[PDB]
Amino acid sequence: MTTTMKISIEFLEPFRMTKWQESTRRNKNNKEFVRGQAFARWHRNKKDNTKGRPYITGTLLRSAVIRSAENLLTLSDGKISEKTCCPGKFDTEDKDRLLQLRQRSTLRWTDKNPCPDNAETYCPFCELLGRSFRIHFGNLSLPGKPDFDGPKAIGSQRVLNRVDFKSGKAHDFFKAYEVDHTRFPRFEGEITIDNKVSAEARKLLCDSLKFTDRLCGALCVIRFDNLAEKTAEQIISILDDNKKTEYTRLLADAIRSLRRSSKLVAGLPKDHDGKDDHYLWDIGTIRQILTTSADTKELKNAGKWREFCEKLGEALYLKSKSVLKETVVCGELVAKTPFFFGAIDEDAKQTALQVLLTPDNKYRLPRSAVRGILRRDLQTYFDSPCNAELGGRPCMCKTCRIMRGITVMDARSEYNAPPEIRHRTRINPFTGTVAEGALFNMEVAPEGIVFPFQLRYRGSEDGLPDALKTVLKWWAEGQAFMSGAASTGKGRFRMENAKYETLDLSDENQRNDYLKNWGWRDEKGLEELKKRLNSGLPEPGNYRDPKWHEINVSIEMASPFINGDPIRAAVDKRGTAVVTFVKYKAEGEEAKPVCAYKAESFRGVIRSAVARIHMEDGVPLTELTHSDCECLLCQIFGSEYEAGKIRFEDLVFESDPEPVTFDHVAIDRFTGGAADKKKFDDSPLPGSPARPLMLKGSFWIRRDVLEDEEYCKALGKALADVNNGLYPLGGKSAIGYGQVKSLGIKGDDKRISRLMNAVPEKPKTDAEVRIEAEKVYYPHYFVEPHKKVEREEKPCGHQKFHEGRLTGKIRCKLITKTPLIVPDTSNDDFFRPYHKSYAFFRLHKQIMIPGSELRGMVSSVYETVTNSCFRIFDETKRLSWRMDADQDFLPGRVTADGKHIQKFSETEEYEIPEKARIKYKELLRVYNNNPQADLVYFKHNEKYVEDIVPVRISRTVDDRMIGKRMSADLRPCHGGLCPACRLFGTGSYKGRVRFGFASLENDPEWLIPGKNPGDPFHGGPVMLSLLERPRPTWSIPGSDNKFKVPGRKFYVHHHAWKTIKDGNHPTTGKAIEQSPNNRTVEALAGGNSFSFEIAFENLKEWELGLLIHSLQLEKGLAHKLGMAKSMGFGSVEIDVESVRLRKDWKQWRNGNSEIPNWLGKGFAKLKEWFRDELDFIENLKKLLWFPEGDQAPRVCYPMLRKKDDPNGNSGYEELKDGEFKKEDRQKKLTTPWTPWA
RNA sequence: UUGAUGUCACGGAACCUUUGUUGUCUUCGACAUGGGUAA
Ligand SMILES: [Zn+2]
Ligand SMILES: [Zn+2]
Ligand SMILES: [Zn+2]
Ligand SMILES: [Zn+2]
Repeated sequence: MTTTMKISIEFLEPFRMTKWQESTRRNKNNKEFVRGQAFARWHRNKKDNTKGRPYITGTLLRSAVIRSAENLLTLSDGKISEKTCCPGKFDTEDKDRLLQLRQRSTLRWTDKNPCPDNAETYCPFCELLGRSFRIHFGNLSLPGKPDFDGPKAIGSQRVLNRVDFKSGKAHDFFKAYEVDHTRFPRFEGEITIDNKVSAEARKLLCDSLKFTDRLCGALCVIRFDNLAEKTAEQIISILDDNKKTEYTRLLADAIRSLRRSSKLVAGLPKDHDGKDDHYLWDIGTIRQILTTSADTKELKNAGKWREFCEKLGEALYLKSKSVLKETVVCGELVAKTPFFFGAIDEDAKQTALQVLLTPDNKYRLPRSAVRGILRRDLQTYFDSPCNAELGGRPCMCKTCRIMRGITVMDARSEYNAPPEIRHRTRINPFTGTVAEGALFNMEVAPEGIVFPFQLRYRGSEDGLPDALKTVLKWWAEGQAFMSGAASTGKGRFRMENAKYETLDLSDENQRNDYLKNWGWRDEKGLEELKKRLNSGLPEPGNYRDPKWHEINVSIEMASPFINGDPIRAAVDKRGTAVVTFVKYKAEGEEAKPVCAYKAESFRGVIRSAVARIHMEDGVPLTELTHSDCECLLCQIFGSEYEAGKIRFEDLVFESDPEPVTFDHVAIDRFTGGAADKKKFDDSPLPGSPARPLMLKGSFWIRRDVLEDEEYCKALGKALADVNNGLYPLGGKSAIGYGQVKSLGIKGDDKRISRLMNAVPEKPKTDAEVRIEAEKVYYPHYFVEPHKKVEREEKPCGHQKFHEGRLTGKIRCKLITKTPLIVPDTSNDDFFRPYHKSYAFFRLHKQIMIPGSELRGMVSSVYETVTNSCFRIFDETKRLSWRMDADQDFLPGRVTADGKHIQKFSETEEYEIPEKARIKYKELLRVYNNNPQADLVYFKHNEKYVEDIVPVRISRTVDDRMIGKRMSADLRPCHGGLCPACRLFGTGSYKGRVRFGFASLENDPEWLIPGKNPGDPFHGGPVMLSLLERPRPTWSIPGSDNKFKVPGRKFYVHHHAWKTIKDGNHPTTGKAIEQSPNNRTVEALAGGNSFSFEIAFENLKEWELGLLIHSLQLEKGLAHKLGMAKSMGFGSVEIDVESVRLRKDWKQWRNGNSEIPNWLGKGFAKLKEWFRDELDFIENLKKLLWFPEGDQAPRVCYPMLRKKDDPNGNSGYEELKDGEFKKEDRQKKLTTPWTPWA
């Protein structure tokens, strides 16, 4: 009868399945069909659509139970007392008809001859298998006969590889369908019986079923008995209405990043002023839509929220386009590093690579990866690469012999959360900028997750084997690099709390109980095993060292550190443009922000450092296509056709720092004020010499590489180069961030660390100016550049140090003459417990100057001393001019569209052009939005209209833009390059100089004593005047084309800080009254020393001389630096103290005596380009000339009305004649030190 | 819908290769007004 055993196969792993195939190709010839003879199959009731159920064939169960019977009869006794068994009568009538044949070898427990053909009850194994369609039948299927859309709907497809042991690159791969058991746990089937077999037959069937470990290709317990497309349309319609489609991908990334929880939408970043006009979240608005969607009653589940956000991001991205023993070893796999497993899918096109997430949004540890890693470890221990191929016969090598009885169980995590995302970019060596389209990201799991693990080895020897003992010892030590991206650094599992128990041998009592109780492989079975397991681990019988030696690193940084993360900047509470990289761990269902440095960035820096120094055959080794070759760099690091030998790891900080906000502003080189654009800000981590950041971490090296000679020589050379401060870490190195002091190496056994470890007087001035004792001098004057430039030579690359080039470091000292100010611009109420108050810069209670300000100060001097393009300039500004009553405007009206305007007689039509509309549009732009706050009139020549104005007299509008004034040569070079852009760099071309922060050498000084003479750590307040906007309209008198931009703007040096110190106006002599616009700040007394360093790379002989000349200038001339330079606050002079170069990785040289050759040869290059041009060089020296003794100039800004300041000051009302004219403003400001009075 | 006297798929790691890097001194002085005049 039908012994209907509804054998619920409670899988502990996702069982596998095959894609459906039509009956036409259902034959032995089909490769996919013959391959998929051991997995499940998808039955389709109707072929029009993919509706159906999964089915299971009973032949697979028959094969599995027959194999179990083979093993059990081999193990237990060899022969039963009641009846004697045989090895098994196996024969084929025809080989072709059989789809597959047992190509392995059976067991030989008995040598008794094959049974007679003509017999009925002659041995148990034969009478079970047949030869006497009446025993098994059987088809397992889903419970209740459900219906589903299809195999893709109920599960998913995953792809498996075959990695060669030697190279590492996979050769061939295949796909299969996997289905989880969390919602499909049970299966229902039946097994028949003739009611003829003996009791031992049923006993063999039952205990063989209990003994089976893997069925349907998975370890298991064989237990017998809308409203999103509309949202996407709304967002894309808002973007189309507001245009600016370039931000679609950025918005997609930002809105996909909000899948953590619904609480982050409320705390989205705000405007700089705290308003609600963010440039992305208020483009419409989108913020209101997000808030009211988050407040919806249905979208309260975290799962619903995250999947809705994912759907929105995905749709928006697409729119944008014999003695036998057993062992029960267990343990816990604590993850000490992020891990990644390839589960690439097609739905999430935004992210190329995705981790293997379970259907319940939890992480998975597939058995394939574990088995592959075990294969790698055992093969590299035995030193016998298994060169077997698919099919044939199972090779009898030691590795396969050991692995023919190894099983490992799948595991699942518990930290259910959306995985974080990590970016990656490529760098072009010849330009130092990201390549086109080299922007991609991969999704990575968090760190600090526990995975249960259980190993069941069914051996045939006494105890565990020595190879497996050594492998487990290595794993417990923490040498188990399991997950992928091991070259990057991801994946490192340490077996914690190892606790094993060698179960037994092929006995008849404890083995019988083990068989009786299902082998304790279920959850409760695992519990009552763990209650009796014994701690410890067996010792190795013959220990072998691992092939991966650990190296420690201790990097010390003495400056702020920054690592970019643009996507994370769109969700932080503060609206900062650039923020440091942050990683999240798993601290018990918590995500603490942990600051770290990207292992990818560190690996890239090391790779570039080792690449730049070596020389293969005269080529730089960077421009080589590589591909297939045997370079040293390829051999060490790896290429597309070979795995690497070095693995890096993330570096963390040995402190608890918190970010500090800095922000910069660009300055136009002609107006002297802010250039608008965007006040970009950054939040670099804090770091100072007093409390330097201690970066600590460790990377791994292969033992063969360490033992090799040339490889360790290359590594030592690269480490020495990094230690010499030539490859700063992090980003924004051109400002001063990411400077490195030292790099110690330990644990290398003294194999790599062994390789690594009269200033000429300045010249005298020659300029001469005549300062009067009564004349009043204007604050700022203009310097005119040359007509043309020398934008001819091609810039040098960054592939390798070429012959005749120079590289090193420069030390200098800065001493202030006049009072210096560097406001914080962070806290507005420091002195004031409305009015604004600021103090001097402070990082760690150690006052210093930022390096970017010095960068700008010296870059301006270089750009003016050698003619070059205006690097920062605004070329979109229309200038109006309020005209006077000297004109011939005619009346008219604008009502008839198409017919344009018409004339009037009292107090036959003219067409209007389209350009005239633009002038009217901008005319009513600050007419209403003034700071100090349809009948029309038109013009004509014969049929055109020149200008259109509302009122009888108003401001004439300029036709050509401001940018079309100066010559084409001086216009900015956005992308051969002018000499200034060659050195400091460009948006496309990286620079070749680096600056750094300043620091003190003596105790501080202050202009005024503090509120209480308690300590010198703080200064006192001083009242400033009113700082007011510049206006180019004064420099450009009118609309005539003859007027053009004169050049650059500079402030002369004078002594007016005395007047500001006490309550006297710089001009009218009155006291400064309290008001919301006035300013109060701190001040340092003149005479404070400072010190800072400059680095350089790949400089010509003449270029280096110019930079030193452009930096120090010469005694008697000083730069200008600080706040409120109009009133003469802050003058600094740079004095060189040491110049160092480098000749080789081992040898450095103090080239202190060679500077006269460079300085002398610097002017030689000037004669080559410009022969007789010296006025613009001489004019610069006149502007920066310092007031010597008893030559105090009088500098002030005159006011409007002469009646004001009755001392005799002439105001601007009557200054527009005699002294200044309409046609003399440009030339009057040409000569420096020209008194207006 | 499994078709019987043979399935080591417990015969296979989405594995390999790429620095969110570059370019910006928290800087700062001149007017604003529409008519007046006017048949
Ligand atoms: Zn037999
Ligand atoms: Zn083998
Ligand atoms: Zn190569
Ligand atoms: Zn240029």
